[PDB]
Amino acid sequence: GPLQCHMQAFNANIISVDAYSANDLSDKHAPLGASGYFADVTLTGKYHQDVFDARHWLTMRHSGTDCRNVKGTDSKVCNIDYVENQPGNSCAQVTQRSHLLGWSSGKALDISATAPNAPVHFRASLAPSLQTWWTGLPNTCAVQRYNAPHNPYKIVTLTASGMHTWTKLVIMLDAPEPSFFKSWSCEYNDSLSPVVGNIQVSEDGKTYTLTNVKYQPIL
Repeated sequence: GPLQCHMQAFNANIISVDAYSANDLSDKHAPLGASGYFADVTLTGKYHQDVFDARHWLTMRHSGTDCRNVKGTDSKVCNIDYVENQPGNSCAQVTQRSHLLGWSSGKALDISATAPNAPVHFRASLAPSLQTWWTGLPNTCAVQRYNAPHNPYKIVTLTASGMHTWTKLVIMLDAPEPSFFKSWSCEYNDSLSPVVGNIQVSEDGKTYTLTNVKYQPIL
């Protein structure tokens, strides 16, 4: 399968994640209707070799194709009226899966091949009073809330099926954990390998910031 890498908090909980996903998954030379690569930033409560085996997961997925070619976006592409279907388009969508509550596809944002080349900004943020997670793409229509899980999110997983860069990842904890820095580990596929441009930590030890997380082919 695709490459999955994760960092894991043990006593602290993850309370916020922003991810900036580079626009590099689509192919402007492909025929209409073809798919490209995809990349996810996923939150879970327990460790899993394949994060999507988890009984409950919340993912922020970037797909290298028009949303019309992504199954489960029907009637959920909130900017469908403004983006003509075109080769080189991309799609951004939040999805929560739960073995108890079901498969809940969030709103999807279509991205034009003619739009300025810029990273896609995903955010998932806990509202502790509301006991819900704000999710989606800030300053766009593709936004919704999800109820917090019984087991709070403690693991963030980055998955990609091909070469991809997350230009920026900001993870925030409800309490400091120095071990979070070194919890980085992958389920390797001997096909892609990771490299991180830079990792920083805030003064209070709450906010970890990764710069230029790149999955690239080994051979």
